[PDB]
Amino acid sequence: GPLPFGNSLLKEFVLDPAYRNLNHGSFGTIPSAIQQKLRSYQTAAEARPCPFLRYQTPVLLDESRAAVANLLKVPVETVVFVANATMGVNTVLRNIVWSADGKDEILYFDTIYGACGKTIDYVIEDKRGIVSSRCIPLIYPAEDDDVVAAFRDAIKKSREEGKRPRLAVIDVVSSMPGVRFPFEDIVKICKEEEIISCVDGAQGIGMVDLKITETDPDFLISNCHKWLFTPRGCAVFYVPVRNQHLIRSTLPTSHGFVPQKSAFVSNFEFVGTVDNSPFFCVKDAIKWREEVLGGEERIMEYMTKLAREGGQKVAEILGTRVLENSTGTLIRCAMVNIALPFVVGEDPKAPVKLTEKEEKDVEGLYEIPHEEANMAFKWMYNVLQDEFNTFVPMTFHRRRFWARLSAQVYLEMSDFEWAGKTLKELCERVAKGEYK
Amino acid sequence: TGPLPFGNSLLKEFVLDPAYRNLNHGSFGTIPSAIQQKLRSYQTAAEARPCPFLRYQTPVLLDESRAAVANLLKVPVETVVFVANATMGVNTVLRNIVWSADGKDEILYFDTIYGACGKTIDYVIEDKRGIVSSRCIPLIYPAEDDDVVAAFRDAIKKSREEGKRPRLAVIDVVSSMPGVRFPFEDIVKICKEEEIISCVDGAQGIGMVDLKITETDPDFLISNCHKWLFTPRGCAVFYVPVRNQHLIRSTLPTSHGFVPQVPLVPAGNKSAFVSNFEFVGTVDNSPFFCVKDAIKWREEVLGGEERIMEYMTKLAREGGQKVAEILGTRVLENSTGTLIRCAMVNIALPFVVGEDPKAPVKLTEKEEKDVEGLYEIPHEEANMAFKWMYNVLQDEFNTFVPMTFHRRRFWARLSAQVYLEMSDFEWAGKTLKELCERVAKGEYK
Repeated sequence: GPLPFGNSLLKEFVLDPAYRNLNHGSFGTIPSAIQQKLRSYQTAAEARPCPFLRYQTPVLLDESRAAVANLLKVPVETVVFVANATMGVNTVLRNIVWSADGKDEILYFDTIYGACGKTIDYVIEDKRGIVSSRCIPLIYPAEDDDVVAAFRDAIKKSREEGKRPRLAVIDVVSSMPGVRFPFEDIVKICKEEEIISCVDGAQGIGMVDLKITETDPDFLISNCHKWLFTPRGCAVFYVPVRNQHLIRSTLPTSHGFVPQKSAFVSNFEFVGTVDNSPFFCVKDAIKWREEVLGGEERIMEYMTKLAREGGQKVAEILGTRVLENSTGTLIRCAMVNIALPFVVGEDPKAPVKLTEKEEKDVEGLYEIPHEEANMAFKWMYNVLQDEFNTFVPMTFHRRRFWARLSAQVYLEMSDFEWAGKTLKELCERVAKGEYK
Repeated sequence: TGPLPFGNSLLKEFVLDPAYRNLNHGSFGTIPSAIQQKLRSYQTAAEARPCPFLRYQTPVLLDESRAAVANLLKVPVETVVFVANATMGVNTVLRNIVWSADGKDEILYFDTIYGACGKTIDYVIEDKRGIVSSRCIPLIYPAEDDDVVAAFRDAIKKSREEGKRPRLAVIDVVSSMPGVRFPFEDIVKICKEEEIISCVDGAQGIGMVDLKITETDPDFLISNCHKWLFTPRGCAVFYVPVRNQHLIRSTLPTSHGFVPQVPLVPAGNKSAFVSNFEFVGTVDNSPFFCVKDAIKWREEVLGGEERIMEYMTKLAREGGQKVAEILGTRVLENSTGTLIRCAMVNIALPFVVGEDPKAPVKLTEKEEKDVEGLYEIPHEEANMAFKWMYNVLQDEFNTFVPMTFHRRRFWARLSAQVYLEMSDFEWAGKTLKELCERVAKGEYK
């Protein structure tokens, strides 16, 4: 029968017992059963290299493609595997052929993952200005209607400057801070305005319902290794058949390229010699999650729930607040952001006006000078690793640090109490100027 | 205390299926048992403390592998980084180059180029929309070194006669199919004299032949550690001299290290170029970490690179010559004896393909003479017998031998290694002879 969740599930994983994984959403981890699968695939790869790697790779790729396509409730013809979410997003932006008039614009939000945003910057440089970008700023906690309105106005203004909004990079769950993004509304608007919806769902599969067929996005990428208990280096690349021809070359270009089972799927099977063992394990992690655990719906339910209550406890212990909007839609995933009980001094080169609510929430709190903000940032990262044997990423947003905690099926309420008491002591020592 | 002897006694150090005979190490390579344990040891550390290890020990272990591989190559440590594979590195070069605005730049390559690399040229032409073109140089094998150099000089000179500008050249160290040593020293020197970017595909390189990087001083060099350096699959070393590192604007894929054009405080640290390759998307970097362990294992246990390379190249010639003797044919070699300057050999199979009048090949007299009396296969059935030989070699004989179809002849490519010996090539001759006798009897059908 399926196992109970919580710390008893640590028996099934291979984490250091002295280390506490409060940041699963960054690199993920795999249970013992999947680690043994991974090494089994490598053993077979080294036993008979050419026979296995040439002819058993496509069989094992298809078995993982079928298992993950059925998880997403999409046709198996629309899914392939790539190294990671960065590789997949690069595969989209590097393949798009932009309009000859040079009016195309890429729309994105300032919460974009750094590597993705820097991919937009390079693509613009590589294409020699045939395409430009429009950065949409977001203030968190962000109401869902305000995000939509910020997207519609960026579309409107882009046309008023004689530009053509061509493609938008849309998050399912954003990275920093870790919040559920209203991607359903943004992709729908991309349809209405004929904008390519490039959905960065790296924080996606295994954690939240992606609603692929319902949302019908032009492209979707999601990290199996983040929240599907898949070995590191595995992202699922979703492309509907209508758009597969736009992916002219894989990344990198390999034997499957055609100069001017479908050809799109066959192209991704061999893209240079790699260890494909993470890809092969996808089918095993899905079956492991369904047989050993209660299944996808039971897993996601526990994590998002633990994320709301765990963060709320951390907020109580710290005397602050979780990051959430009025509709309670930011914490619709396994990650939650809690403000730290201090404030950073204003930066003279880029002063940030605070709303009345934000400035009210910081009085009585210790203030760090802005010149020491980066110094305090490093000190907190080092201390959490060396003295507390954990890691907590922190988003610097509007003169405040928001700690991101990741719930998991092997965590429980006591873990978020420890995180609350840990961060509390950490911030008390920051208040005493221990970072110097 | 001495280094371990070579041959089948060395198989106990590897993890090959004892029933499987690996005559094709040059395609995917393999690793000794000790290195596979290192790979899994790095995996365990990654899952024990993911964030502390993957963020802060990754650059440390990369730096140890970079220093270890730089000393083997005898290059400055700042000129080497690690990328996923050879198909990743050549792409990194061809996609970062900024082509002349006038549209006269063209890329010159030989028709023995690796298939993925050739199509990488085709796509970059398509992606960059005709502002760069390509010029393919056909090669006839066995090719004399002077003739290769001659065709390169003729294509450069010709190139300019159509108002084009030869800008970059893709140059092999050891070509894939057929597996032969290429005169890259001459071609790279000619690229400097003619001001052409030398992009050296040395995937068949490190661990097998002396790359002579400092002597060659190429513009870009790439080589697969997982092919001939006993490194786990998914590892190629990317060599760029500091003078050319600014030309690599973005890694593949683009990641946090990319700096947009249009202040600093670098201090005296790792260069931006080297830092850029440390995090280019989340991957299992365990193969990269094992580079220092593989190089050390080869030095301590096997006696070093020179002893390893010298045995494999000697076994290639003599082993290949016995396969040719058993088959009654020949090895692929020119008058200069420089093709078999590696651990791979090509031996012609004792039959000939019927001529295809779609692309009829005009053979020399030495091809007329050497095919006289041999059983001829009709050209309809060349591909049919090609696939049938592959399946039988795997299903009946439990091995794999890749074959180049070149000028109405098949050349089986064999790979020598430290765990193989003379008896293995005798088995290859016996197997290939039994295989070709059954092809003459038309068993493929």
